Amino acid sequence: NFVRQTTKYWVHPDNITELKLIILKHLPVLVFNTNKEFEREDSAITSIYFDNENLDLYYGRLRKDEGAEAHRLRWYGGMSTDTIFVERKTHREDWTGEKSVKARFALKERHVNDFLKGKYTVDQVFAKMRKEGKKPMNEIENLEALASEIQYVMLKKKLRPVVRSFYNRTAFQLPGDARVRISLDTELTMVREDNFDGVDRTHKNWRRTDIGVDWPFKQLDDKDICRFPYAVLEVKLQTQLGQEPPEWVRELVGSHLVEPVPKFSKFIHGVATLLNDKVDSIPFWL
Repeated sequence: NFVRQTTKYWVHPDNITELKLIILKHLPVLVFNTNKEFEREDSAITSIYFDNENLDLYYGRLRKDEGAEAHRLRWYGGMSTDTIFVERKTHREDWTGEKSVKARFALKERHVNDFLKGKYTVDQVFAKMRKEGKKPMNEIENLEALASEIQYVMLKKKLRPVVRSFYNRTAFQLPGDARVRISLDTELTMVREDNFDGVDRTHKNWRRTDIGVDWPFKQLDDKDICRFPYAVLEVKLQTQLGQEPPEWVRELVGSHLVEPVPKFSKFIHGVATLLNDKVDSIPFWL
């Protein structure tokens, strides 16, 4: 068997370029988008984290409660991106024997709003997919179940867009080797998406329209945005017992280039920052 593990660090802007080369020395970039020709913005990742007036989800993730869910809508690339991923992270304590999970399904941007409000049913979302005998049956059911469970808590717990997480991501990995997988997130940004202010920043839809992927979004009030000082490095290892992680990774991770901040969260940070007034619990990194 083998052991998995991941660590998150902060990287000062001055060290980014150096760090980036050291990584590339051993780990070529993962393209992941081999189909549509190269685009500048193809490295962008935006995620609208959902939560309610009580920040139930926030505290759940903060404390890492058994079963604590995080709900976000994510799109890869520029604003001309149509496919929208409805993702849910579910934390599970170790004593459960199970391990935390991330699951998602795809929606066309058209139907996003209608789905969050219940006007667009799970039946409709996947009717287009059931029509194609391609996807395995039990595999479609799980996607339908997931879509249902999401639409459920999205309504029962009265969730809404609360905080946006934007950043450019670069991933690294030697093909056919999973011993080490790295990702480097730059120009990280959190912007308010809520209305706990009287201000309707979303104007009744799942995402702000006054912005897109135009970093560093200067048209935003300082009160609505948090330009994150550092880049975020995440190293994900997988080691067969009796074997070691590549000496260069150990060496790099222990260097002055990085600054370990395990269990750091773009979502938790963004909320704790932009909405400090109404939170009574705060992360360790501040």
